Amino acid sequence: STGSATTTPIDSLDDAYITPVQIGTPAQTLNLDFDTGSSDLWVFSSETTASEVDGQTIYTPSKSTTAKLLSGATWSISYGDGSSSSGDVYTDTVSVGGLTVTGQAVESAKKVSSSFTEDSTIDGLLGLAFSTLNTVSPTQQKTFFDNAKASLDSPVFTADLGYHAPGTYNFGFIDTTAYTGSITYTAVSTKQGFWEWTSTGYAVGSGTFKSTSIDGIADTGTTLLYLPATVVSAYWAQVSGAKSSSSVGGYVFPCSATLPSFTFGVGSARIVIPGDYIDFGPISTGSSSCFGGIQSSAGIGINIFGDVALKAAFVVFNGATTPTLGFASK
Repeated sequence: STGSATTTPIDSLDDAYITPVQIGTPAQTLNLDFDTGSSDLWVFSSETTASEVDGQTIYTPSKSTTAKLLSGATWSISYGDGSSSSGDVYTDTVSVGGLTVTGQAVESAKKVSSSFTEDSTIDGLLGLAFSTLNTVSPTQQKTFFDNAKASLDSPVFTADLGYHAPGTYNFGFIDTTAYTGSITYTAVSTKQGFWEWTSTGYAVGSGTFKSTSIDGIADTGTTLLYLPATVVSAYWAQVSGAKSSSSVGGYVFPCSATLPSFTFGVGSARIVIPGDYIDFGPISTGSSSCFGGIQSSAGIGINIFGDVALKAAFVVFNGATTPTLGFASK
């Protein structure tokens, strides 16, 4: 089997991407944030505290003939941005892009933090990291990908995120029309439960490439590119008037600037992030200070190749017995 679904930016900045997902019988379609940095499929639901729902579409298990309470199971998750959610668990039929899993754990939120409530466009998350990170207790549950894997034509999924445009998540096949050149594969460590890999270095603009190992994670659920302070300082030093602002919470730059590109290494291959991908616009409405898309990972404890980096590539998440990542230009 295979599946193929379009993923759409939630706003004009590409702050996140939503993908429609069918849950239950008859189908209830929710727009979920596919997150390769976490391993819970959770949804706004009929159980979510009413004051914490503001415009999201909810899952109502009582209206699904295939829903079953997973008796005794609870979940609770905290993300890198300080957001959180928790609740109870149903099993139900879940389909993505024509690919169906029966008996998927659907984590029903009883509580969500303010950042979730305030984002009316995201109806929940679909985690695509390794199932060792799943938070369901007392019986840990599998991700949608792990449950689908054995049925797929190939044990893979791909992320093809757009810049200010829709893109695609595919499951079970590699669309050879969706990228240019060849795919470079690189090793993955699953030790922390992430798609963790080592970049071979970087360049700023037309500058020379610096060969240096940068361990980090491929995380579709993180907007920006978080790298070591040395790398980030070297990038922003090439932008007149850029500075790190403790008041704003990262590097800012004059909105009048033209940003340089940023290149990262994948083995001997190179992925180029155009400068425009690194512009996250005014810090507040009407400001002439703009927020940067490359930020320091200092104090986060991991480097994160978030959407800024991933949307410059066609990315293969190879879930074979020995997992690997692949990157191609596009």
